[PDB]
Amino acid sequence: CKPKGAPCSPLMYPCCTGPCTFKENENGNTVKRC
Repeated sequence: CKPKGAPCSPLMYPCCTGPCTFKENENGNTVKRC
């Protein structure tokens, strides 16, 4: 799994944090990206 601070992907990279956030920099920026 991707921990917070690590780059997740919307579909194919489940996070060990809540939702896969800021995964794509085009959505804003890749801050925690998980």
